[PDB]
Amino acid sequence: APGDLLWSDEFDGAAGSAPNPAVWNHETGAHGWGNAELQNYTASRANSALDGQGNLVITARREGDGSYTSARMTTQGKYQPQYGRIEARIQIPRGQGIWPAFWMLGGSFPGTPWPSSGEIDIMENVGFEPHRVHGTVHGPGYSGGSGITGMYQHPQGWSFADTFHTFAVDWKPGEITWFVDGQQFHRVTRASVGANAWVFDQPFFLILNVAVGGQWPGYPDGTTQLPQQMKVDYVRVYDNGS
Ligand SMILES: [Ca+2]
Repeated sequence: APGDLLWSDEFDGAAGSAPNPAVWNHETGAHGWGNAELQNYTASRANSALDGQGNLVITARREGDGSYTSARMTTQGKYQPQYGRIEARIQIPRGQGIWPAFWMLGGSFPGTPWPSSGEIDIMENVGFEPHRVHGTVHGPGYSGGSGITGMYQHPQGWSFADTFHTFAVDWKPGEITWFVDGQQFHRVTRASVGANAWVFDQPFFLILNVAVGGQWPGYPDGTTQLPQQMKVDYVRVYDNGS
């Protein structure tokens, strides 16, 4: 039935546990991420672990050698949904240069290169916009600066980093609609990509990360307070009649 929970990671477990490897991969390294990002993604529990309170915590840190570490976790090859309401409940980090995201890449990536394999950004935030999040799709002929994007601001001039909020896409054949705290803020359909190919009617895998630095967010400054935590209470996929 519509609204049935089809799949989830609720991040149950004791404080200091690793994320479940049957669900998540850790991407690693400080190269190739594009966007002039600074962070070195690691598989260390210093950058991703459960908190014992039912949350995944991804932590961006500055190391003694001046490098920044964080985590970038994906479900590639482990869980690849096609359609559904894809929702995470997240308390995002804050501060200049911090760039948290919950997003998806097409299952055919990288054999089908980006952006032909598709990318759906469910939530992105940049530190200089504590009251805003963005949702975007990238596809062939509509990618990068030409990604089809929308923005949601607030609540009541408040910072998203203050507490948990929900971020979702209601994803069906030929349509994606974005919701923050159950409120619509963006929508894209086969009809809005012009004469370009629609690449979203296929399985995608899920990604959670916190970047440090980038062309969009800019870079840490003297006000940036590290370490910063992104806390994720759950990632869920609900039946939506697809
Ligand atoms: Ca939980």
